[PDB]
Amino acid sequence: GPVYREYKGFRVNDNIVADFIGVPAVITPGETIEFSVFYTNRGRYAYPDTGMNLVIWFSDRDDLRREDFKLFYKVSRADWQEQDPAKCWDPQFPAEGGVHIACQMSGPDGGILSKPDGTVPLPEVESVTAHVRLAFREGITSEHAGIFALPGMLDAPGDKSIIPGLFGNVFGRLQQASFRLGEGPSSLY
Amino acid sequence: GPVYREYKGFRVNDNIVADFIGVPAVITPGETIEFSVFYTNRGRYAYPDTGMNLVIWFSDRDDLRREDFKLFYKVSRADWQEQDPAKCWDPQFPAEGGVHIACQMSGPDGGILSKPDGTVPLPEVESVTAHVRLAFREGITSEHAGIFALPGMLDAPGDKSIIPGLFGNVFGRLQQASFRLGEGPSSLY
Amino acid sequence: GPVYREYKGFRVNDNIVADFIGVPAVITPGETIEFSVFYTNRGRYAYPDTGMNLVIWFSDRDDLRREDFKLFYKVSRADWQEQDPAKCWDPQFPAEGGVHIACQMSGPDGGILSKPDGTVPLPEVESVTAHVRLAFREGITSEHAGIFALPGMLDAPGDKSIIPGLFGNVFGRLQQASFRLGEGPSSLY
Ligand SMILES: C[As](C)(=O)[O-]
Ligand SMILES: [Cl-]
Ligand SMILES: [Cl-]
Ligand SMILES: [Mg+2]
Repeated sequence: GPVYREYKGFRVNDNIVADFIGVPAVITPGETIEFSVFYTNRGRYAYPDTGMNLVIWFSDRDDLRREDFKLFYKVSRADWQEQDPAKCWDPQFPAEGGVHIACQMSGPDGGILSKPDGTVPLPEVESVTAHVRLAFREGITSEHAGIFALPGMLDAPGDKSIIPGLFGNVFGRLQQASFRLGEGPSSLY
Repeated sequence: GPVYREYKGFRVNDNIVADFIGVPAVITPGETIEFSVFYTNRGRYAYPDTGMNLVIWFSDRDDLRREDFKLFYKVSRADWQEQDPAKCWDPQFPAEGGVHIACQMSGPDGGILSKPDGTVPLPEVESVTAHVRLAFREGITSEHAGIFALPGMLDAPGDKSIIPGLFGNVFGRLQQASFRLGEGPSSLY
Repeated sequence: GPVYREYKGFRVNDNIVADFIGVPAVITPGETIEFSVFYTNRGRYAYPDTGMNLVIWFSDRDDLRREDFKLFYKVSRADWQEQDPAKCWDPQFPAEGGVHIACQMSGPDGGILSKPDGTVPLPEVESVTAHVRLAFREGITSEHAGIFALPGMLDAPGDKSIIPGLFGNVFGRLQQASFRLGEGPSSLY
């Protein structure tokens, strides 16, 4: 099996990486944006089952909850679905401030890598995409926030997920997108 | 010399990587977009001649052809040029469905790295960019598509390219940008 | 402690990397954009003090100076500030032409990683963000330009910065965003 690192209490394989496309640096409260995010096997160990997790983090307030935004996603060429609030981690409060909401966005990918039994194996060099639609409710703002892509994997076939609500017992390399939720910049000239 | 990996029947050097800037997650049919893509030598072997290849992929249909889109590019500081359909690979059809069209975007870079003899060497840490204009014809859509960046390189001076229509006998690390070709998202609220 | 590579006359630790969010591939002269940029410790050596440097590069002209654009930034959840022209490197002129202007954008991050003594240590997996507002004066254009992210670190606490005007005596992995400064693309159809 592959080499894992310890981070908090979890096992991380940096060879499974994630990339964002189309995240804006400023998001307007109330408006819907669409971006894509995808994880790729940059190693040589083929995982038997995989799925994406998305983390939304506010650094400057701790009152954000799952119900403060609407979240839809589509795994590659499968159909759109609404992200399930039951498949989220409970709010986490880092000692450095803020709160983050981790949401599972897994499932079949339209039969590209996914198999009849529902698994999404991930051979080397291959990738899985989530097209993601996101909107925060009006009336909430943050001056330093982030979306994080947290790829999840099952190391061995038959393994169970280890964080309640999220996919995987091991995880890939965390990828970040920093943004502000608020008003865009006024003209400097 | 550098170490290569096998992928299909080709040689890949993961130290030559590519990055996209400004690709949108949703592209309107008929509309022209501009993005940039660039490849960087993150290794220590200086390549004698290099050029970018671009792949357009639809996962949910197989009728896309080179004639269905218009494509222009400029290599770093050189002038714009129309991409040559003769310098493309034939449509490729993955066993899981869909189609992709690989298009060569090579040429001198405006005298930054390029040499009088026409080659574009790539010393370590240096990079080459393509500014890219792209438009799909109206009446064609895809709900899960991608642009892939495929850096191509000549291992030795005087080598010949190995995929007909594309540049290079060895290749860098494939980079992806997933998007949809269709209508932007309606409001979630 | 970490291993460094030589580049020009400086020391580079490729484990400190940087990512861009929201840079457009075409910037309108006179218009203000906001993007984000952040550096992440992908290694295991915790640097005692860190800060971001940003380089603005035109490849096709050499008359650009710091006074030709306006530049503001905000380190994570700290406050907005105007970038200080005295904390810039002198204009640098590549032998092939063009000019680039390197600007320091360091400072505390709102007490996320920053400490009372003002330092910004960077433990493993952690990151620091700069939200950036940028505008070029109208009447200036470039057909191949770039923003470069240059993380600076102080290896060991007592070290002093090695490039006057910039933060750090060692540096992280340079990250690029290529763009044009001018008019957007006219329709190809
Ligand atoms: C309509 As025809 C796609 O086969 O160019
Ligand atoms: Cl050839
Ligand atoms: Cl930070
Ligand atoms: Mg370049």
